[PDB]
Amino acid sequence: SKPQPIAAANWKCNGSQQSLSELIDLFNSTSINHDVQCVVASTFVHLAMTKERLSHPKFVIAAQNAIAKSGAFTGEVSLPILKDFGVNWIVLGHSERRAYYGETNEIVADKVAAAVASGFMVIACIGETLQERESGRTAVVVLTQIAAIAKKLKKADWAKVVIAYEPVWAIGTGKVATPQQAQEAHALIRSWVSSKIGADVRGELRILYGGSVNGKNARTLYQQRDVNGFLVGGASLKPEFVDIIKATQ
Amino acid sequence: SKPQPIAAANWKCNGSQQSLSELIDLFNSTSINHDVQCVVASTFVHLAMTKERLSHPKFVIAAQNAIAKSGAFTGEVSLPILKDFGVNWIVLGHSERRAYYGETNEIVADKVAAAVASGFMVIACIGETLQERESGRTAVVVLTQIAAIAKKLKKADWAKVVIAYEPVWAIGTGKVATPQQAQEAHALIRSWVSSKIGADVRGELRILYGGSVNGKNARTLYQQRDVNGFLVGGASLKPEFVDIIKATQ
Repeated sequence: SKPQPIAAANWKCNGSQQSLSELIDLFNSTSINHDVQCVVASTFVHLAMTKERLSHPKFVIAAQNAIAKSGAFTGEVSLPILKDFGVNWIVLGHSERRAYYGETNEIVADKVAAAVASGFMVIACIGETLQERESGRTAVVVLTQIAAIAKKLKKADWAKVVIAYEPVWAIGTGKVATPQQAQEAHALIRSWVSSKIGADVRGELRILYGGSVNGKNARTLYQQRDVNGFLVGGASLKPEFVDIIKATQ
Repeated sequence: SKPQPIAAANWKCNGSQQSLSELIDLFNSTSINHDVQCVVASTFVHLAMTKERLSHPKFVIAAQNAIAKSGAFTGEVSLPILKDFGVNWIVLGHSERRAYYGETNEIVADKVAAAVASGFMVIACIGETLQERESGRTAVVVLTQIAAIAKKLKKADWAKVVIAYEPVWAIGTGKVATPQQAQEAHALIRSWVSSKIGADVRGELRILYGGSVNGKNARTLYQQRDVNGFLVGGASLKPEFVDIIKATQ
């Protein structure tokens, strides 16, 4: 089984022209032998340099966020502007946005709905916090966030949705997630889809692992039955991201 | 009296490549005979096109927002990245950000503090809502927001600060601000500075009018003793912004 993997680089709020251009040069020089989709999410500022400079055909570029429509939202970027600029991929509802920037399950679901409508391929992020994990509410929690999103789509739309699982309870808390844990959460998501949506959609759905991934652990994680790739944080600003790509064969 | 005026275009969350490039062509062709500083605040996405394409030496480009430092803030842009990209001007604490995006007087003051430190010229926005205006709390309100900002600076820093007054109570409420009202609020700000900070700083401080400005009302507003220019919303995406510039002679 297993659909086409995705290796997504999330740069977050990092980067300089010099540093980003060297990393891009690196990517452009990298031989990618299997069928993987590679995704580079840069700051809005860096989207133009990235777009001009990144030439390897296995890479696409993405935005890390947007609001649904244009207008009187000083400092924001809307979906129309991105589309006009030629960006078709977007990350939405990342935990850092849910924690710091006010995004609720319904705001994230609305964004997802809008992007999909405008024809974006969407990487949609879910996951439970330490408190949730501790009280045994992983299933509930994850399932509630996925259902919020699913309430606003139609079966054909799932075609342009990728799910990232974020083990937020393992992110800066001192807890460590293991590949078996990663696989349980992914299998739990996968089943829910097959049931509510359809085994068809379910078998073709990509579920990315959005916890701590590096060149050392990447391969083992990938070896998990329900892991279709990664949404990579810090290792994605380093030459080791190449290794993470290679781990998807 | 009167220092050098500023005519700032705030594009907010608008723009397309085609539309923005035609407007830029327009600006590049415009004869500006007096000493004015013109500022164009585009979405982060459009900063690179703007930077390449805008050539008139009386224009600078600005960002509409940022956070103080780089890191794990998916979807945000920090001050370091902007500076690296060559952007030295920034708008901070716009009412739309205060209303929708959670920005308090202290968050805005912290951003202002950070920008200034990194050497930005800062357009800092203040103003009272309809409720505040109605209960006669204009002075209090405005003075409280300006003091929050002032708590974090030093006298030399004021050198790189521009104050925009936003009559938020006149923004989409059905209320209309008149040039006398604009002038009262500006004079009230100006006095406070002369007192707390120094008549020196006060005489050289630019206070922009951030309400509804167009080619028709621009000139009358400018004619006010304490109005040093405008932070223009919707008319700034139109050919009439040229007229608003001309009104500053």
